[PDB]
Amino acid sequence: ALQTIINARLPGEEGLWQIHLQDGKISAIDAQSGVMPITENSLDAEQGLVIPPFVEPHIHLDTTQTAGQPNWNQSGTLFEGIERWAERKALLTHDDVKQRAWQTLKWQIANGIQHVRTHVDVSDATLTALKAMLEVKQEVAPWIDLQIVAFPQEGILSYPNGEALLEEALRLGADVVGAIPHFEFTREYGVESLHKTFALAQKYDRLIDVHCDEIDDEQSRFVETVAALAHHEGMGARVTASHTTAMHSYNGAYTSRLFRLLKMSGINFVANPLVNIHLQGRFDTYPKRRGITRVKEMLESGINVCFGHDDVFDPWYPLGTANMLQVLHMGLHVCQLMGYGQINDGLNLITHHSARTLNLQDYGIAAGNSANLIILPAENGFDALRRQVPVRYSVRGGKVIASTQPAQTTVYLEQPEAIDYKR
Amino acid sequence: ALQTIINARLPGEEGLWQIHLQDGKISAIDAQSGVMPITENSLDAEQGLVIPPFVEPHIHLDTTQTAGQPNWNQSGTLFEGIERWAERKALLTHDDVKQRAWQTLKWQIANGIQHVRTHVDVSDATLTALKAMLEVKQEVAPWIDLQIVAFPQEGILSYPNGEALLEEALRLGADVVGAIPHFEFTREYGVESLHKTFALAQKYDRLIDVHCDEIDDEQSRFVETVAALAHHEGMGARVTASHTTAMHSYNGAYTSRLFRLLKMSGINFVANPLVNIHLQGRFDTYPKRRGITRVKEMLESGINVCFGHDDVFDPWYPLGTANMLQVLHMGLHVCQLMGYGQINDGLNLITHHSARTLNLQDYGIAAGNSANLIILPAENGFDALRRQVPVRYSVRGGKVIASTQPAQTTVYLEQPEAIDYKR
Ligand SMILES: [Fe+3]
Ligand SMILES: [Fe+3]
Repeated sequence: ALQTIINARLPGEEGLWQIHLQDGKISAIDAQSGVMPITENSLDAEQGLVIPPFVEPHIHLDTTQTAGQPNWNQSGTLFEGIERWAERKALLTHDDVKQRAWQTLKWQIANGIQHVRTHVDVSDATLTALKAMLEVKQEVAPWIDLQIVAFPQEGILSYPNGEALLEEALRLGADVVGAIPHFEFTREYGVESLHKTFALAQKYDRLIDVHCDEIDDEQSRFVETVAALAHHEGMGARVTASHTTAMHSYNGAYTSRLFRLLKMSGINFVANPLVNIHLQGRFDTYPKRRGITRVKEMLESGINVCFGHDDVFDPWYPLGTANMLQVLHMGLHVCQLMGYGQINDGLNLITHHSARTLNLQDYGIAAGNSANLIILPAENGFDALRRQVPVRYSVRGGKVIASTQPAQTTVYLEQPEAIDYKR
Repeated sequence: ALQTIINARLPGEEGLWQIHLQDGKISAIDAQSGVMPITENSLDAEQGLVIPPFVEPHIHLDTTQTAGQPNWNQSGTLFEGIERWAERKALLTHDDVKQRAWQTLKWQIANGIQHVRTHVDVSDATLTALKAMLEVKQEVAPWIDLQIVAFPQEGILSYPNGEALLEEALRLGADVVGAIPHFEFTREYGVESLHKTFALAQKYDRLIDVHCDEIDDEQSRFVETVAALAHHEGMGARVTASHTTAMHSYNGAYTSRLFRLLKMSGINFVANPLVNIHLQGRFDTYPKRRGITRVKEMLESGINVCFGHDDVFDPWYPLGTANMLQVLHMGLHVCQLMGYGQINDGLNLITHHSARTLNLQDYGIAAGNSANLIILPAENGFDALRRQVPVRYSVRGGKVIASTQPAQTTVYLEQPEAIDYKR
C-alpha cells in the first residue's frame, strides 16, 4: 500500500524529490527542500537514485543457462559453441526451455529489469522454444513485460520454409519480426529477406529487430536497407538494428554518408558489449579490433542506441548474471565513453534508450505513468556504475517486487571499520 | 586464535580440504572425505574456495582518489587527464598523499589484497609523494606488504637530474627501480635508460619494473632490451615489464622471434586491462585496436603474465573499487580467454602469477608458509569470476583482517524467493 517514494535523486536533476503514488500510478512528483522523515507507507530512497526500470533490449532466453551441458566450450569460440549446443539437443524440450528462461528471468527481476525483449529461434519446424516462450511471457507478466522476437536464425531465404515459419511465429503471437541478412547465402538473399521482413511487420502490425551485420565484414551493409525501408514506410520508431558490428570496420566516408540516413530513418540500435568484445575480432591476429558498433558517434549524432546482454550462461557466452550495470560497464570501456559525463549519462543506455528501442508507451518517472521504478543505493549514474551497486528496491504497479540488502564489509585495523567504497 | 580452516575447496584440486594453522603459519593441509562440523577456533569456508591473497602488481597510489579535484576529466582523454592533474597541484602535500593512498589501501584490504606494488613518481626534486609513501608502507604493514617502485615518470635521461633522483629514491628505500623508455626523447635515450636502470638495480640489489612500450607504436620494442639485460645479468625473476601494449601492434614474425627471448629471460609481464582498453587505441578511428599485450600467447608459452588495476579513481581512470576480480573480468573479455578452463584458471592472473611478479617468498597455501589466505563464497574460479563475489574472509598471520557479509536478494513472486545467481 505504498503512497510515496521519498528522498529520491533523479538523473539530471538537482536535489531530492518526492514521488507520490496512487492506484498503481505516479500521481505527482514534487521537489523537496531537505530530507523528509520516513513514515508508514513511504519507501525511503535514502538519497539514492530513482530511475524507471532497467531494460534488457536483446537476450536469447531460449539458449540461456545451458553452458556446460553436456560439455563445456573450452576454446570459447563460436564454432565450438555451436557444437556444444548441438550435443544438448536431446534435452531441448518445452519444459526445459521454460525452466531455463524462468531462471534467467528471476535474475532479471532481482536486477530491477521489468522489460525484456528475447529473440527465439524459429528455424525449427516444431517451433518448440517459441511455444514455450509464449507461455513464459504470460506467466512472468506480473513482473516483466516480455517481448518475443521471431528470430529466423538459419535465415529466411536460406532455410527450408524459413519465410513460412517466420510468418507462423507471428500468427502464434510473436511481437517482433526478426531477420539475419548477413547469414543468408548471398547478398541478394540478404536484401530480399529484409523486404520480406518489412512486409510481414506491416501485414501484422509488429515491430522489427534485425540481427544486422553481426560480422567483421566491411562489405556487410544491410543496415542501410533496414534504415531505408523504415524511412520509406514511415516506421522508424518500430524498427531496430541489433549488433551492426560490421560498422566498426567501415571506412569513415561511407559511415558519414550512412549516418544521415540513420538519423532521418529514426531506427534504433542495440550494441551487446559483453558478447561483441568476445565474439568479434576473432579472425584478426594482432592488432585485434574491438568490434562494437559506433556507439559514441551515434550518441553524438542523436541516434538512439542502447545496450543488451545478448547471452547469459550459454555456449556463446559462458558468463553473466543478467546485470545491466555490468553490460554498461563493459560498453563504456570498449567504446571509450570514459569522461565523467559520458559515464554518468551511461544509465540512459540501459534505461530510456532501451525503452525507446522496445517502443514502450508507459515508461519513465512521470505523472500518469504506472508506478514502475527502481532505487539504486548510489548518488548518480557515475556512482552506481563505478560501485556496481545492486538494486535496493524494484517497484512495479506501486508494489515492491524485489529487494536487495547490501553486502556489509568490515576491515579490522586498530579498530573495526566499515568499508563502502566511497571516498 | 584460529586453529583450522575447514571445508575448503582449492583450485585444481578435487574435494574439500582442511588447513591447519599454528603460530601464524600453515602447519598442514589434509583432504577431507566429507563436510566437517564447525567448532570453536575453526573458520568454516563452507565449501567456498580458499586461495592465497589477491595481489595488486601495478597501481599508482600517489595519484589515486583525485578524480574530479578540482574538476572532472570530461573528455576522458589522457591529455585532459594530465591537465586536470596539474590543476590539483596546490593540494599535493605529504598528508594528502598519505590520506589518499590509505583510502585505496583500505579498499584493497577489504578486497582480500595483501600484496601491493605501487609506482611513485620520482620526477619531483622534493620527492614529496615518495616520502609520504614510505611512511604509508610502514603504517600498512600489518595488513599489506607494500612494494614501492621509484617511477621516473618524466624520463631518466629526458628530465633534469632524472638519474640522480631515481638513485636518491633507491637510497631512501624504494624497493623497485622503474623506467619509461618510450617516453624518453629518443630511442637511444630509451635504450640507455634501461642500462642505467639495470645498473642501479644491481648496485642496490633491488627489483625492476619498467613502464615498457605503453604506446600503440609498432616500433616501440624496448621490451627486447629489458629481457636481454635481465638474461645477461641472470636476474629474470627480479624483472618486470609492465604494459607492453605496443606488443599488441607488432607483426607476428618479430613477435615469434621475441618470444624465444622472453621465455629464456624469465622476466615477468603485467597487463592492466581496465586502463589499457581505455587509454590504448585512442589514435585509431575505426576499426579500433584493443591494445592489451599478448596475454593469451604468453600463457600458452609459459611466460609469466598477470593483471594490475593501474589506476583507481583518478584523472587517467575515473572508475574502480580496487577489485581484482573486476580487473580479471575485463582482461578475460578483451584478451578472449573465454573458454571454460581459461576463465576458471583466470584466478592465477591475480594470485600466483602476480606473486611471482613481486618475487614473493612467502606465498601460497602450503605447509610452512604464513597463514595468509582468503575465502571466496564460490565453487571455483569460474564461479567467483562470473558472480563477481566479494571476499568472505581475509586471513593474515592466522587472524581475520577483513570480512564481508554477502548481499541478500529476494524477489517477491507468488511467494518470496532468495536469488543467489547460481543455477
Ligand atoms: Fe542476439
Ligand atoms: Fe602505471
